[PDB]
Amino acid sequence: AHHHERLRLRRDFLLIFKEGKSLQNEYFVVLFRKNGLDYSRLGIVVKRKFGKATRRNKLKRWVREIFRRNKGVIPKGFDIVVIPRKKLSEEFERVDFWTVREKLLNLLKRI
Ligand SMILES: O=C1c2ccccc2C(=O)c2c(O)c(O)cc(O)c21
Repeated sequence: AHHHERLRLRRDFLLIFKEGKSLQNEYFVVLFRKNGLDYSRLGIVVKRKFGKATRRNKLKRWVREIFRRNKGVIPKGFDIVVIPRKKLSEEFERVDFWTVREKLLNLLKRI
């Protein structure tokens, strides 16, 4: 079999929101639910208010990279939805990739 990491977000966002668990810090909410697979999958939901397209797309690239490159510390078998918060929006231009990575991994490790 091949390697997959993308979540069926349109299909499953409501399910994960309702039936999943959640963790949060000042920058992110993470929703997660067991997926019956031997790997975890990621969806990213960025509210329009987070910023214009370029900023939203940058956040998405960052989060995808963090998920892709740190699977050794991210529990397996979960569908995971990452939602950036207003405070991250407010501080986004003052923080770097590595700061965002620390804050996201802190949550993903606790699933
Ligand atoms: O979706 C959620 C969410 C879902 C389940 C539990 C808590 C939250 C939550 O606390 C939250 C925020 O604080 C926020 O600022 C934007 C959000 O989108 C959420």
